[PDB]
Amino acid sequence: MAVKVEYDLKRLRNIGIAAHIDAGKTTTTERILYYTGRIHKIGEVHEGAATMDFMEQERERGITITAAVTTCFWKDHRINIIDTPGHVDFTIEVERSMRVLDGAIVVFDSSQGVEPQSETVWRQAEKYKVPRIAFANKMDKTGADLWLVIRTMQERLGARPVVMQLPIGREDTFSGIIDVLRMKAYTYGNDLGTDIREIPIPEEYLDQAREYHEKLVEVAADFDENIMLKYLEGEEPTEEELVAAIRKGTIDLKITPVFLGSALKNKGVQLLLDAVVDYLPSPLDIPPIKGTTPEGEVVEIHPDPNGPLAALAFKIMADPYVGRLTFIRVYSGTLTSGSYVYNTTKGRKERVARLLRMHANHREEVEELKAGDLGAVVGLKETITGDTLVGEDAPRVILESIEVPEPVIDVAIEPKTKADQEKLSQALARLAEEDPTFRVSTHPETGQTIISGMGELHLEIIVDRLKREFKVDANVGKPQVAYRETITKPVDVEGKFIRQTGGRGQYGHVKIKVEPLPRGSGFEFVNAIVGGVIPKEYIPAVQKGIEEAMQSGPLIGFPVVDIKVTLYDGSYAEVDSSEMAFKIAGSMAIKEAVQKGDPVILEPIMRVEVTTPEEYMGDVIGDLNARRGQILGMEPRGNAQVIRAFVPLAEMFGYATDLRSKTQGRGSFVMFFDHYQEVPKQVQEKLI
Repeated sequence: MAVKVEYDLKRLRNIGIAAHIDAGKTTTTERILYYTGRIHKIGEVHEGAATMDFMEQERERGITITAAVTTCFWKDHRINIIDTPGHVDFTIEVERSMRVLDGAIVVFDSSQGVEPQSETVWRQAEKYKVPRIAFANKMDKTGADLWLVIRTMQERLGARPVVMQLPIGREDTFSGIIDVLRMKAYTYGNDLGTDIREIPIPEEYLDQAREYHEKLVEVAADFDENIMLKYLEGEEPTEEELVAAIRKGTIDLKITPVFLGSALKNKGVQLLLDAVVDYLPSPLDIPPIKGTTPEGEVVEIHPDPNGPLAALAFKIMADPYVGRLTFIRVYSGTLTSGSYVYNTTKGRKERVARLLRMHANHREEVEELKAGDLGAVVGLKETITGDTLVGEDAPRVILESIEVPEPVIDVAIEPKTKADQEKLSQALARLAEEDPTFRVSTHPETGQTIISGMGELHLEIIVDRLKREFKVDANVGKPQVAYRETITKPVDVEGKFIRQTGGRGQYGHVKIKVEPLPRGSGFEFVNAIVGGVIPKEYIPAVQKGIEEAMQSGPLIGFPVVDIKVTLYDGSYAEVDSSEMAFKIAGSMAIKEAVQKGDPVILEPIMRVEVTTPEEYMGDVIGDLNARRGQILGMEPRGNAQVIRAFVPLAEMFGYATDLRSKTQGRGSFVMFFDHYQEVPKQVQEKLI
């Protein structure tokens, strides 16, 4: 539609943002919305629920978060800010977004470049197959070298930037834009110097431009055989042919545009918005597509709001103004205001008062929400994230199959006055819905939490969250190891218990041989007996006394596993003997035999296979030996070299920053616990 009900979505521009600053997204976004919408409110600097600790990091390294939805109009071209604000750690919503969006957009202040985190956002952009651009804004601000960013693209992805412009001046001197294919420039006036005068290209950029009209016809021939065939023929194709090809090519992600300039003093900006429309599409410029039913039919999701509804619920806040804003994305179908609207994976209609699209710090109210669209509901004052919704009219599609952040920094946690535990299970209950950047698990002995999460940065963001919202006090324990205890040498003992209680004497005597035994036996009892002496009558108790002194091991008192017990001798006489006496007598016997049979505690032993360069072996080898590594071989993976090793759990627990530092030369790694092995003995003895 070219009528509103659909048209805001039918001209929409799904952009997914990574940015640095100075220009960047957050430094730029409000007054550049002033330069075409003549208003605007962003709200990311700096927003809770967490961030006032790691706000400075957020800005450089992804960009600032909380601005995610925006609609604005250039000449009925609805020009849009859409999800993925900046986060590189929190990438459930990035995975959701790359399947949704069309433009993955890197913003610079022109002296910035491609970071680790930029590389990560390209891999995520890659995974769900988006077109992308870069724009070097603030070319009139120092350090501004376009060609390293071109160079780095050529280098880093091995691949094709495409030069969209030449500038006139650079870092310290920018003042005009050269179109390199139409071979002409435009210069930009004042403080508000969107004042354009179409000047020539000066000689100094003519040749790179000419190469580039040539490269831009070249590039155009790459998406339309008529332009190649005319190029081939001896025509050079014409602008319009090229304009039509570039759209084809861009939506097929066959290019990566690199732009420059400086929108800072308004310069040219309104006219640029027309190139957005030209080469990128709407989310309604795709058809009905498939998700699979609960009975296993592939099933039509409709990019066509007229069709079957399909929705994901992704973001819950509580509010004073509605009480509760519940943010939802519709994938297909039309959800209308003033109604009760359907959740399939709950099974119910809940009551919509108003339908809104929620921006950073503010609402805009709407009649309806459609196939590809997002917004916030008024009404529904308990409805939750993480259900899958399809309509009353729909087949029951799959919309969601996204992969989650995953850990590399482990923390055991303990609240301390128990009042901080009280407002901790509240704080944990909140963080548990909200945070896919950790993994939680319960030591249930204590009832304590052992978190693993998603990086130093993730743990910073937690910390950040803690200082703001939680108001909780806690002692964070170590990343820590599990045990077993065991005998190593066999030793041969006796147990006696002869004392009076209950009128008469109580008398237990047993003679055991206690041995090391292989695993998954647990206990093993051999009765050399042949009844009497250490008699059969008293055995289940006499075995019971061993069974309970297995549970306390003889080092720090952790369970002692797999030992072979041969019961051979003893004595008894009932008027003075008892089976419990015999139990206690058996109980006594063992502790000494296992102790003199040289016991040890066992710590969980990991097997690790690590992809590295092979002379990066001499980078890694001192860390690996400190980390107690024992090489099992060196095997290439992909292309690059996987060193195998066996490692006891306890030394790895610092790593995560150094970890992104260790993930070199087509880097990767796997890890599993395999078996227990013994804890360094001198240290071991200290724990007791």
